[PDB]
Amino acid sequence: PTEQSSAEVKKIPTMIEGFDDISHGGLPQGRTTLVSGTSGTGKTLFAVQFLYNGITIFNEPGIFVTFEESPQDIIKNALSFGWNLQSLIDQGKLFILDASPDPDGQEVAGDFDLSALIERIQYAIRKYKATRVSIDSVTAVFQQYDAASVVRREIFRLAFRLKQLGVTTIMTTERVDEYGPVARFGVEEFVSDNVVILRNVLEGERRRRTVEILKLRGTTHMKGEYPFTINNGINIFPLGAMRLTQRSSNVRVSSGVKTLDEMCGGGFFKDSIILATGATGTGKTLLVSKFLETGCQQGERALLFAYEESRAQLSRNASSWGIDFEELERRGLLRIICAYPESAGLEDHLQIIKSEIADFKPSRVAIDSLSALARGVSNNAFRQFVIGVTGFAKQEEITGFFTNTTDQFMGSNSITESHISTITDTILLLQYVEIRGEMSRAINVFKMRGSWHDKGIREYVITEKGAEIRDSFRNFEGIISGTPTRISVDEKTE
Amino acid sequence: PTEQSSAEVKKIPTMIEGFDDISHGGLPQGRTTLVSGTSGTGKTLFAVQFLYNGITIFNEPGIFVTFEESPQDIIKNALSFGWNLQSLIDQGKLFILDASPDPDGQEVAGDFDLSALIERIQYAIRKYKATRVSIDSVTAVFQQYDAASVVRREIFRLAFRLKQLGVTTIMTTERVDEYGPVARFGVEEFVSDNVVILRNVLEGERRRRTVEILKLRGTTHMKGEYPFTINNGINIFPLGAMRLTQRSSNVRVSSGVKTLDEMCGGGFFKDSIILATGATGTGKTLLVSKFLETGCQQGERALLFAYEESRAQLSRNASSWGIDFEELERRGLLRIICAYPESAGLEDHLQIIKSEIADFKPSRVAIDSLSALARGVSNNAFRQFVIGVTGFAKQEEITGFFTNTTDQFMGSNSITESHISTITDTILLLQYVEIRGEMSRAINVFKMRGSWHDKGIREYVITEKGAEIRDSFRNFEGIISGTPTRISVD
Ligand SMILES: Nc1ncnc2c1ncn2[C@@H]1O[C@H](COP(=O)(O)OP(=O)(O)OP(=O)(O)O)[C@@H](O)[C@H]1O
Ligand SMILES: Nc1ncnc2c1ncn2[C@@H]1O[C@H](COP(=O)(O)OP(=O)(O)OP(=O)(O)O)[C@@H](O)[C@H]1O
Ligand SMILES: Nc1ncnc2c1ncn2[C@@H]1O[C@H](COP(=O)(O)OP(=O)(O)OP(=O)(O)O)[C@@H](O)[C@H]1O
Ligand SMILES: Nc1ncnc2c1ncn2[C@@H]1O[C@H](COP(=O)(O)OP(=O)(O)OP(=O)(O)O)[C@@H](O)[C@H]1O
Ligand SMILES: [Mg+2]
Ligand SMILES: [Mg+2]
Ligand SMILES: [Mg+2]
Ligand SMILES: [Mg+2]
Repeated sequence: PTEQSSAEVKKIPTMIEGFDDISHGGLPQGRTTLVSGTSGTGKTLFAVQFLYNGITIFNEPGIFVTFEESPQDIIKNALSFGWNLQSLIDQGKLFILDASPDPDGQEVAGDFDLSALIERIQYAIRKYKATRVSIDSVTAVFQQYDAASVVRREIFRLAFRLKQLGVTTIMTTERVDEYGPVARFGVEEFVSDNVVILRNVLEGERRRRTVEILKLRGTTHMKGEYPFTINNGINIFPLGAMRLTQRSSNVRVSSGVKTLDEMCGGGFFKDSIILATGATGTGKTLLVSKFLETGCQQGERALLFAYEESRAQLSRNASSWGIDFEELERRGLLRIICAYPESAGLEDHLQIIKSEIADFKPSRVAIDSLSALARGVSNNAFRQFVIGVTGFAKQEEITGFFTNTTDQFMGSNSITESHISTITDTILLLQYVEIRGEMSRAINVFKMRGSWHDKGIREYVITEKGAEIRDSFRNFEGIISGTPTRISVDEKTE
Repeated sequence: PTEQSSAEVKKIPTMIEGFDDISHGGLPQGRTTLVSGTSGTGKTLFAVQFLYNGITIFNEPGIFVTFEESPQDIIKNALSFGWNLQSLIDQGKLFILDASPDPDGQEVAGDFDLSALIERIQYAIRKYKATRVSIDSVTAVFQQYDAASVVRREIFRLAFRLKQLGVTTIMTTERVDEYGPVARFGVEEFVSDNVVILRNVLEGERRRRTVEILKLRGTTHMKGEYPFTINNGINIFPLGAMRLTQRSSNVRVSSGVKTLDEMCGGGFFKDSIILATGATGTGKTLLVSKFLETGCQQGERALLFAYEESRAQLSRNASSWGIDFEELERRGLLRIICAYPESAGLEDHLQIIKSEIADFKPSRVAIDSLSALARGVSNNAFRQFVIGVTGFAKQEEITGFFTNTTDQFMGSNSITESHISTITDTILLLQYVEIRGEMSRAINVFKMRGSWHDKGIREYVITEKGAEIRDSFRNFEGIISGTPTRISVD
C-alpha cells in the first residue's frame, strides 16, 4: 500500500503554509521549479521562504542568487516578516550571492561570460554544502538583445548543471500580462520541469492574489488557481484541502431570547452556523446583540464583525434594548470590529477574521450582514468567502451567527439571493406581515439540522425588553406572501 | 496503374483509453500525427503512452526521440504511472534517441539537423525493427531557424522519410495560446496529415483538459473537444459516445420508509436514478440516510459523497433519527467521502467518484447535493458531469440517489433550475406548505418511468424516528403555491 512502486519522483517540503497541500508534498527534489508572476506578486518572497524554511526546519543550507536587489536589501526586507537572514549568513547556513551588475560597464557582449556564475554558484554549493538554491530575477540577465532561442538554451544549461549537484532550485521569472504567456519570452515554461504561477488580478478595483501549479513533471498536483495572502510569509489557503472533517456535538447554547430557545428545542447548537435573514428594519441586528450578550453573561468572549454600523451607533441602539456594549468592551468580553466591506478584498477580509479570532479566542462570533459583503463581488468569490468563514468557525468550535438582508421586503420567495442557505445549519426567517393596514413582524425557525424546532410563523414585537415573541396567525392565509387573507369563516365554533 | 490500395486508409490502435473511439479506430498508419498543446497538457505522455502500449500489448518496437528532456528523466517520470521503461529498453523493444545538444554551447551546426538526424533515426528503426516512432518537442530544434518557411520544409522532409520506412509517427509541438494558432510558426497544421490538439483551458479558477482531433486526412474522426483526465496516463472520457447501451430490470429495492415504498408501488428500481428535490431543511439528506442505511441492513455496501456536511455532523444528525452510521463503517458496508466542491474540477470529481466505485463496488450510491457541485460552473459542464455519473451507475447496475436544493422555498415552478430532471428515472418532490400559520411539509413522487406511483401530495413529519408520511391535504387548493386555501363548500 504505497503502492505499485517506485523510486520515481519525490518532493522536498517547502513549509510554505498551504503549498505542500496543493503540490501534494512540495517541490520535486533535484529539479528546478519556475515561479512566474507580474510586479509585486510574491516571487522574490517565495524564493527566500523556500530557503529560510529549509534552514530552520530541516537544517538544509541554502544559496540565494540575486541579479538585481542588493544582498543588504534582501536581508532588510525580510525583517518585516520577523526573521533575520544575517544570523544564518553568520552561521554559514545561508549564502547570498551578488550577481548584480556593477553600476558601470562594460557591458559586455552577451553580458556575462556565464560558466561562472555557473562555476560561482557551483563553488558556493560545494562550500556551504547546500541542497536548496533560489535564483531571483533570471529574466533581468537576458534582455541585452536575446531572441527566444538563446534564452531557451541558457536556462537549460543552468537547470542541467544544478540538476547534477542534486539541488532543488527555484527560478524566478517576470510576466507582463496577467493571463497571457507564462513568462516573458514564451519559452521558459516549456523548458522547465516545474512551473508555478503567482498572479495579482484586479476585478473591480480590488486585488486578488492567486497561486497555481501549471505542471509538475513525473508527479501529481492540485490544479487551478488558489487564493493566498502575504502575511507571515506566503499564506495559501486551499479552498478545497480544508478537510471536510470538523467535529459535532449535542451541546446547546441560548440566543438570549427565552421563547426563541423553546422554538429551537433548547436553543442553538454550540457546533452550528446560524443565519438570521429577512428584510430591513426587521431586527436582525437585535438578535445578534442578544446572541453576544448572553455569551458575556456566561463569562465567555464574544466577537462582532460589523460592516454597516459603528460602535457608538451600535452601542446606542443596543442600549435601547437594555444591553451595554460599552462596559462589555472595556472588560475584554466583547470586541467589535467595524470595517467597510469595500475597504479590502474578501480574501483580505477573511484573514482579519481568522487573525482576530485566534487573538481574541472567542466562543461566539457574529457577522452583521454577510449580504453587505456580497456587494460588487462575484457570487463565486462571496460563496467561497462564506465557506472559508463558516468552515473555520466550525473547525474551532465557535458558534457562528450571520445576518442577511434580503433586497426584497414582502413576498420574497427566496431565503437568500446569493444562495448560501445550504452552508448553514440553522436558519431564522424574519419577515413583514400586513395585519389590518399595519406592518407586523413574524419569526420562523426555518430549519434545525439536528433538532426539533417550532413550525409556527409567530408574531413578535420589538420593545425595550427586546424581542417579544407571541402566537402565530392562525386565522390568516398567505402569511409568507406578506399579504395575508383573513379567513375567520368557516367560523367552525358552535 | 492497377489501383492497388485497396479499401482506404488504415489505423493502428493507440490503446490510450477513449482515444480510439474519438479517432474512429486510432491513428492513420504510416503517417505522422501532430500532437500540439501548451505546457503541461500531456504531449509527452501521449508520445510515451503511444510507444508503451505499442510494446506491452502488440509487441511492436518503438523509438522515442528527445531533444530536450533526457532519457533518464523520461524513464523516471514514466515511473509515476508504474511504467517500467528500462526493462523494455533491456529487451530491445524500446530505444530512446538522445538528440539533445551540448550544455557547453554551439550554433552553426543546427543545419546538420535532419540531414544527420534522419540517418540516425532510420538506423535505429532498422536496428530495433520499430513500427512506432515518437518525436517529442520537434519545436526545440527550431531556433526560430530562418523564419517559418524553413520550418515548413524541415517538418515535411522528416515526415516523408518516416513514411518510406512505414512507421507511425507522433510529433509533439508547443503552443502559447489555448485558442490561438495550433502551433508556433502557424505552418505545422497544413504540412502534417493529422492534427491532435491538447488543451488546458482556464475558465474560472479550475483547469479543464480537453483533447480534439482537428483533422485526419483520408479518414473519419469525431469532431470537437473531448474532456480527459490524467491518472494511468491520458484517460479520455468520450462522455458523448458511451452509446445508450445499458441493462434494465424490474427488480425492486426498499427506500427505508415503508409508506414511501407503497407510494412508489413497491419501492425503487435497482436500475434507477432517484432524484430528491426541495427547499432547505425539507429532508433530502434524511431520505438519503435512510436509502444508504437500508442497503447496509441487507449486507450490501453503500457509498456516500458529501459536499456540504462532515462525517461527524452527518453521524450526529443521523444518530438523532435513530440511524447509527458508526456501525456501518464498522461492518465496512458504508463509506463516507466528504469533499469540497471547489477542491477540484468536475472532471476530477467524476474520476474520483469512479475510482471509489472500482475500489468498493457499491450496491447503492448517493451524492448529497448535486446543486452544490453546480456552483460557479457552466450548466453545460454540469450536465456533462451528471450524465457521466448517472450513466456510470447504469453501466454497473448501481442504484443512484441524488439530491438537489431549490433556491426558492415556495412558489417554485420547476424541479431543478439546472434542467437535469429529464435524465432522472425517479423524482420525489419535497416542499413547504403553509397550513394555519405554520410550516408543514409535503412529499410527492413526481414521476417513475417503469412503475405506478401515488399521485398524492402527502403531509410528512420528521421525528426522532425519521419521516412519518401521513395524509394528503384533501380540503385545500394551491398546495403547490406553498400558500394553500381552505375550501369547504364541499
Ligand atoms: N510584512 C509584509 N506584510 C504583508 N505584505 C508584505 C510584507 N512585506 C512585503 N509585502 C508585500 O510583498 C510584495 C513584494 O513581493 P516580493 O518583493 O517578494 O516579490 P516581487 O515584488 O514580485 O518581485 P519583483 O517585483 O522585484 O520582481 C509587496 O507588494 C508587498 O505588498
Ligand atoms: N427602542 C425601540 N423600541 C421599539 N422598537 C425598536 C427600538 N429600537 C429599534 N426598534 C425596531 O428595530 C428595528 C431595527 O432592527 P435592527 O437595527 O436591530 O436590525 P435591522 O434593522 O434588521 O438591521 P438593518 O439596518 O441591517 O436592516 C427598527 O425598524 C425598529 O422598528
Ligand atoms: N502520476 C500522475 N498523475 C496525474 N497527473 C500526472 C502524473 N504525472 C504527471 N502528470 C501530469 O502530466 C503533466 C505533464 O505532461 P507531460 O510532461 O507528459 O507533457 P507536457 O507537459 O505537454 O510536456 P512539455 O510541457 O514539457 O512540453 C503535468 O501537468 C502533470 O499534471
Ligand atoms: N430530531 C429531529 N426531530 C424533528 N425534526 C428534525 C430532527 N432532526 C432534523 N429534523 C428536521 O430535518 C430537517 C433537516 O433535513 P436534512 O438535514 O435531512 O436535509 P436538508 O436539511 O433538506 O439539507 P439542506 O442542508 O440542503 O437543507 C430540519 O429542517 C429539521 O426540521
Ligand atoms: Mg525581489
Ligand atoms: Mg442591521
Ligand atoms: Mg513535453
Ligand atoms: Mg442536507
